[PDB]
Amino acid sequence: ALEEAPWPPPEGAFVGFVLSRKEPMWADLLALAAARGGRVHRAPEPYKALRDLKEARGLLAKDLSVLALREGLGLPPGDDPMLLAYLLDPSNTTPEGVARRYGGEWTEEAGERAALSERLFANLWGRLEGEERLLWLYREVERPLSAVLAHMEATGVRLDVAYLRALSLEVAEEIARLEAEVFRLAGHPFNLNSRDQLERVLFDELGLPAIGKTEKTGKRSTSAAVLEALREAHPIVEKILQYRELTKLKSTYIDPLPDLIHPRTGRLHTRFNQTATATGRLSSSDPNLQNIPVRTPLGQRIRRAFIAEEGWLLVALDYSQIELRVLAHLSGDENLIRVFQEGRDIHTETASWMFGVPREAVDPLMRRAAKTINFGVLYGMSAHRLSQELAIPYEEAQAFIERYFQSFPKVRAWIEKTLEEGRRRGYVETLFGRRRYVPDLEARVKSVREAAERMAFNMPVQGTAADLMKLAMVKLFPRLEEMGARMLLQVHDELVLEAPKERAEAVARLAKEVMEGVYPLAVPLEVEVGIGEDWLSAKE
DNA sequence: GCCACGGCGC
DNA sequence: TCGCGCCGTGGC
Ligand SMILES: [Mg+2]
Ligand SMILES: [Mg+2]
Repeated sequence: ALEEAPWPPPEGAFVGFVLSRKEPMWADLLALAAARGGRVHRAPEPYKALRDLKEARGLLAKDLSVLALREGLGLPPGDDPMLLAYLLDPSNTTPEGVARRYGGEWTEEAGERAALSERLFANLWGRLEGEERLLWLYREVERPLSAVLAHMEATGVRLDVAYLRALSLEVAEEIARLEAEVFRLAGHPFNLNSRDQLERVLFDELGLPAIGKTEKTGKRSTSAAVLEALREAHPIVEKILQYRELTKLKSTYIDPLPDLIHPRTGRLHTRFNQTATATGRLSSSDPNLQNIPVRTPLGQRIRRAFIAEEGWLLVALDYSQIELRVLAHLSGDENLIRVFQEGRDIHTETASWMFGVPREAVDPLMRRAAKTINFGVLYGMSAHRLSQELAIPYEEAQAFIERYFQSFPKVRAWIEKTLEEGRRRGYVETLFGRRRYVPDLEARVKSVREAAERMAFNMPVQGTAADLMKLAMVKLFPRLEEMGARMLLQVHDELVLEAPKERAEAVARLAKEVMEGVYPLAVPLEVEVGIGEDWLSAKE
């Protein structure tokens, strides 16, 4: 029968819990329960009952750990069947989906969530038997990383609220300028944020050619690609593109941020998820750091809003060209390995191979071509796309791509080898054995198959880079704790720390060493490090 | 409020 | 022709 016993539960019990909202730093803990041997213990008062647990063990353990940290408790996350499920198949991203797939039901009751957690753990543990690489990732990466991510989310980061107000005003003033010019050209006002109203203005009123159509609704598209053709010829088009860029930035990364400053901490608590992506990269939300513009002065001015506490400094560490380094390692291409061992400017050096010239004779446009292919090769960038990117003819783009593979032939071979592995086994894997299933390599529709192919050889590269970072995070954490420093943010191939100004230089030196030495590859791992009062200044 | 949707950032 | 999360729109 359904066994119940009073709170507190025995040691090693799985926990279940219900939040008032999904963000643990912002939620009330409504209910707390634990289960062992299928026997459920329900906490009369959940906040007091947290004190009784030595560990958060169960579904979404990291999230409960974040809320306990907020409350001044140290409840480190342990086993979590979500992490097992994600290793079995990274399409496993939510408790609901995991329950549906492997058994049971994700409900809204803490006791049931606790019992479910225990059953799923045993189930998924059994399904992993013999999978030694995935089990190594669980023990050395996923479980210990969950505790690091709890601390990052709970600690949060200070924002420069005066600066954000100044930036908001500047962007608002530019937006106002552009809409007035658009309304001047259209001869009347309308909602520039409405694609339906803009469609009418551009194509019916102004009579512009309508190239493409929308995916579902079957209307004339007003997308960037469709307007690109019209840009040079029609001023109103250019103004709309500028307008869209600024309003996207404002509404996503300027307007939301102060409301995310918690009343209790005086900090922004970015949420970090380790079971959200197909590749094994971490994701962030509230805000999504990954989608902050990387080019443009505007992306950079968002980062200036992120600041150190008074008396402290931010330390920013970035793995230079890590995906390309991983490609050199996985492919074993001797010439690409030479590019990295010569150890001068990587894109200049890549260009010298491609074009057959001494590095001194590589000009900035040749370098840009190499740099662009060094990014694009990783996912099969088309020659059409390269020709757009470089503003050169299609045939010349094709030639550049072939020049690249001629210099780096084992990269060409590795891509095909990886596709054969995917076709044979149904999955591809990273250096560490993180696995993604790739069923549509067999697809009949060429377009679907070719996207499947691109996802298939890109994942081992991105996923290896992801796990190198996560291992470094695991290794670095205890070394920072003992200096009074901490990790705050992770995005792309970058890690942002906060340290007291007196310890900042030593922390930079320690973190660089830990990151560069995390795992041996056929080429060196290189880390760029900078220190500053704000995140933009710490890029250096 | 819910949803699907276009559009765009990485 | 370069999947997913984000925003605002418009229908209900
Ligand atoms: Mg959509
Ligand atoms: Mg509405």
